Amino acid sequence: MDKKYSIGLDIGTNSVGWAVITDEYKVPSKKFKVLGNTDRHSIKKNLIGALLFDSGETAEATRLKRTARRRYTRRKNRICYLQEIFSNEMAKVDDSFFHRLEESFLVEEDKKHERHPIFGNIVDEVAYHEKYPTIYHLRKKLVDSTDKADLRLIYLALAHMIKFRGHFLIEGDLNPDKNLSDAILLSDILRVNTEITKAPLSASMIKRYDEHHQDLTLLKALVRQQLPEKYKEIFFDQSKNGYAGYIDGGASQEEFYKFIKPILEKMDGTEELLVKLNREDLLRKQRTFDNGSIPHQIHLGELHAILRRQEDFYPFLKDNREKIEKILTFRIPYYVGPLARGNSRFAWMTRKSEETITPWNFEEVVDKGASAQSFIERMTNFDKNLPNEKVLPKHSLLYEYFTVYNELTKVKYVTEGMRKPAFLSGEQKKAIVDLLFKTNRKVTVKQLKEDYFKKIECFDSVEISGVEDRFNASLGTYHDLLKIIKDKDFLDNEENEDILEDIVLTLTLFEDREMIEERLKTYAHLFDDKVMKQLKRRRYTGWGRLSRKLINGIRDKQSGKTILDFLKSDGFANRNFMQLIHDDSLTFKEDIQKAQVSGQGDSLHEHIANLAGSPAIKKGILQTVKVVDELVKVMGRHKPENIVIEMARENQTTQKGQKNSRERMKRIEEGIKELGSQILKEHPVENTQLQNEKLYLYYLQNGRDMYVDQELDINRLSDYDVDHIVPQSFLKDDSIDNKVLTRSDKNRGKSDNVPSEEVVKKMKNYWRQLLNAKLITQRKFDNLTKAERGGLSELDKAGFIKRQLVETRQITKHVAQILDSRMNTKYDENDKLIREVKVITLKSKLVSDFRKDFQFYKVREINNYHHAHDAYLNAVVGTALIKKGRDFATVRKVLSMPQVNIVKKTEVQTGGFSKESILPKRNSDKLIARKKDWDPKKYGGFDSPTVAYSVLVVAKVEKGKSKKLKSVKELLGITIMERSSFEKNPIDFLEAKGYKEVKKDLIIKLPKYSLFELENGRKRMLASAGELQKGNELALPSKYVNFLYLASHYEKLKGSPEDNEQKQLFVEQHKHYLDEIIEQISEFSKRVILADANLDKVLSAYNKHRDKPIREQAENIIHLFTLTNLGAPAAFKYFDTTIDRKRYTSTKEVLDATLIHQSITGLYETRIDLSQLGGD
DNA sequence: GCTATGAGTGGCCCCTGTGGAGAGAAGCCTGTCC
DNA sequence: GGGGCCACTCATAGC
RNA sequence: GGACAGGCUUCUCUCCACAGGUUUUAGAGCUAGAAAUAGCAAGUUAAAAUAAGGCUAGUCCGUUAUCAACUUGAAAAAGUGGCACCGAGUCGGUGCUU
Repeated sequence: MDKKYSIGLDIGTNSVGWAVITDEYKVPSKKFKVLGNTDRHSIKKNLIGALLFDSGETAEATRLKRTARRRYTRRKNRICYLQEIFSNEMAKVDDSFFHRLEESFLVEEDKKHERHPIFGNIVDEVAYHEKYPTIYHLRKKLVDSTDKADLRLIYLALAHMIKFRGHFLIEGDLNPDKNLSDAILLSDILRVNTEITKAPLSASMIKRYDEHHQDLTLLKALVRQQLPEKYKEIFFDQSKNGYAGYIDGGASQEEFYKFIKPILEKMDGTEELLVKLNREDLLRKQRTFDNGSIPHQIHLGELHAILRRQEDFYPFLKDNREKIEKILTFRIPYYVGPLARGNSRFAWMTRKSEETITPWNFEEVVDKGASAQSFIERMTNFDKNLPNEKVLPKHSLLYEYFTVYNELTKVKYVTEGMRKPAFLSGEQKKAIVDLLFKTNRKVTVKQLKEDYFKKIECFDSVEISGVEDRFNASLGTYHDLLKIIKDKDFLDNEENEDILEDIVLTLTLFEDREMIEERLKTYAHLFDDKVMKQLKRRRYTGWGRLSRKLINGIRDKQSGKTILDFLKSDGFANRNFMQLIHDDSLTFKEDIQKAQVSGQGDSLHEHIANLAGSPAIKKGILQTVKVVDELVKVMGRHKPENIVIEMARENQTTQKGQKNSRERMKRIEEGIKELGSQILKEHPVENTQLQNEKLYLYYLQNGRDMYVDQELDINRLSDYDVDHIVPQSFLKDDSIDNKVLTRSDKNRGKSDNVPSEEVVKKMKNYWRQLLNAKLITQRKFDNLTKAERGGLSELDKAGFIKRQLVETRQITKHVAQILDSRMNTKYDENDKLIREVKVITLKSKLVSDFRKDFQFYKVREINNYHHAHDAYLNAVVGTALIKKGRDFATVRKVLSMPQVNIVKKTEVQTGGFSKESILPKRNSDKLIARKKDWDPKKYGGFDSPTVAYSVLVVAKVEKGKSKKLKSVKELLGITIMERSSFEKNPIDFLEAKGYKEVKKDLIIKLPKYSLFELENGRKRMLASAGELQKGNELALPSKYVNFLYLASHYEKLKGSPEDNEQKQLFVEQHKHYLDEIIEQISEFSKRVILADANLDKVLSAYNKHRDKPIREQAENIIHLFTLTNLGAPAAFKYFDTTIDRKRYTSTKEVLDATLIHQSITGLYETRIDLSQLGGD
């Protein structure tokens, strides 16, 4: 008798529940064979459990770091090119100069040439540093002076300019000598410069340096006169935030101003210093974060001026001037991609010739057009119905016609005397299109009634059905082409359809003017110069969903018509796109079926990866599938009858749906009208322009920045910045409310912090005005008020985010269809899939209601059994709905079961080698060198490697000064950086670490969260080489859970008042349960936790607060289970008492433990005794 | 009489800010079809 | 959030 | 249940760039004092690296994803574990079979 059974499943981002039930809703228990060398040959367990694993992580960090690596490599390349140019002349004056520069980072002892880099001797080096305190002084000297300087100084200037060439955010040239705004923008870049020089930036920096010196001297004198006691603190203590820290220490400028402001108020004669302090300009450094606004053209001008001045003495400079200028100016275009030779998975460049690509010959080697085409196409989707065909651009003329005709396909018109609404003829539709769609960018119902029915067809009153106040489709591309070309018959000619489609595709693909001009040069014979130039400026983005071959490429074998041909006119049928593709009277459906490529199916891994979502949900799907397969294997390979899955999606109010559906432009108009401001009056704007986030945020700001009281400029939004109210490190939120447009320097000044208190105070009134305007969300107000609320907190950083609930939805039906594919595969006599297994979807509301109605509450903070219980309830509810005392008793018995299978999936750690910060030199063996030849003692380096996994080693170690051999048995941690060498040859790596006579056969691969068992059932999981985590699970009787739930929401119960009072009475009567809960926690702790100090602290705190109100008792006790929870220990707050985490910092006890390897469900076990291995 | 050492406990530390270009998916809301 | 690290203290083992 | 059409919201992938920060070294510290130390002077810049490196030698690649254990496998992958009943503190006992 094949016992009928069903499987229930719950899927989350971190948990996967599984449950097996019979038709009587009982959970069967089976005896399972146990492998290994232990005595326990057979173990009985129940068929219920849940799997826990680490969350998946996105690739954003990897992409960012790859981009950074590429930037560093290319910058090094540019420096190498400059050195290549200079080598011939530099060798004649100083052969060792470049070696001195290259090895300058090394200590004195390891340097081969003389220690002073610039001149190799003390006198000239000192003289140079005295004459030129900053490199910008040297730059100005070279720009203005007309005398021949040393070549080495010229090299330093050129290299410094190249290595910090600045941004390319502005196109074209920005040299004032349109001129008025040019000079204004230059004054914006650099402020106040009286003398006319070709290097204004250097003059500005020198002026800043001199202001620094004068203010430093004045402050020194004032402090020494008035505050003698605090002089040493300000000028000697590097640990504080004073001037010493601002210079020698890591103190930021903001902290320096914060530390220095109160002292300035305490002294006289500090007025101007305070005024400059209000402008963030006192004692300001030169190399600062404000320089990010400097355009590269300024450095280009300075470079060109210096080269022009010195080219009269060194001919090679004059010959190579253009090369040097291009080195600064050249960059690889974004559509080109990396210049890889085929060996890179991220690259797509097509190379014309096998020469080495250089900045001087880039044009001759790289096919810009083909590269751009490949870049655009490889990310677009293929047509679903025609897999081998690319989709058309969303602005295609043919696609727009298709949309218009499809919308007009089902329009029904009712006139006087007509009994039923009527379909439009092909002639009628063509006339309507010609009369209105080619004349108006948007067509409304009123416009149609006035212009076509009443004027042309002469119908006085007409009733229109199926269209609401306007037709969705619009011929905007046609209007733009009519505006530009101004030749209507050229647009109307069908022989130009190929040419027009090619034009539209060209305009969609490319954004560089040069490429567009190059491609249109073939068609320049048909249009004048002005028309050709105008077309170069039009741009389109986006793509459609159907291919040209689908709409007007394939023809019906019987009539010769395409789908578009049918849509234009099909007689009384008036069949739409869906009807035509589902029409059995045409060959189109046969073409669809034939085009279905029965190609090599994606593997389970690949099929899961091809879904759209976070890779975490992909990992969840893969784990669920393997769980299902193993469960099927357990029951004798008999397929289950039913599978139940759960999603936690919660529906939303409709009126919110329509108010979102309203275009943002209308709601901005309403907000401005409530305000009454004239910003839209001065600058009217259209919704498709609001489609860009930049201009939309600018309008939301109403031209006024939240952070600084300053007027935004419409033409400067590109240079402007948007910064998140909450930094990305604390929490990731790209929502519009978190996004706020801000002045650039103000943004870059405020980093990794919430807005400061005083800015909030000064802009609070304006923020309330905005909130009354409703242009701002209350959530964004909450973000702006974090300083009042207390800033960032640990609790807000980690929590169950809403985004996981989004990840759960229809990706859950995706895993459902994946299971459907495998479970039902047999085809019947008619080649129809035989659905032997049903896929069931139920919403979490049903199960939550079942729980609330029948007192089966769940409290997540107690243990991990809740996932398994939810899966069991899902299965029960699904089976019941497709299909009382005995069932309810069975449910209560199941929910009270003490044995539940909880398994933590073992994972090999990967990722970064260690912490990214570099620490100063010190005498410790735990530092790792940044380079092969750089001694960590003399150079410092990285710290705290992340252990990939641990291995058990039995060998002998030469210990003591006597070098005597001693048999040892311990855990050795393999770093990720050493993983390759260890896996290449374990024996060699172990010998290198100092182990001798290693028994290779005893090596056991122990990944993270590996499980060990001890006496009395105490369990531990291997967290790393030297730290463990709690591995046991607390089983609590259900009545205590129910009592705790009731007490927790004592004043928050959601039920009938009589039921609320009954539950209150039940809570009052069973108050003695609290002591039982405490005693059970105490017993569990004394047995498996071993936290005697923490347990005594908790117990003492309990009796002290024994008289507190019951609800607070419940809130505190629920927090108390964090002591006994699975995983790493965590700190928690019990009333006002704080308990530190108890960390198990020694792993010696598990060397004599019983190692357990658990299957993906844990039903199979393999136990190995470690006491018998490596016996002394 | 001195030293090496294992063992534990308490507290602190964790690289960052952005600009531009494109593509895609998924939730809702309206209308039409299978 | 959580593993790593260092200063500090003590208790014991061996000589 | 699915697809196209219009509006809004949220997130994912790829590329091109900028500004920093950190680290070592160079920028003769002076005076009195054996030294401990005290006083004074100065403080802004610079070079190089920015995951160890790898061979496929590119102006490329190196932090995503995958993985219980045993056998066959380079890997992917394939195979490897009785049942029924009475019970229940992390699972026990009871009866048949290999």
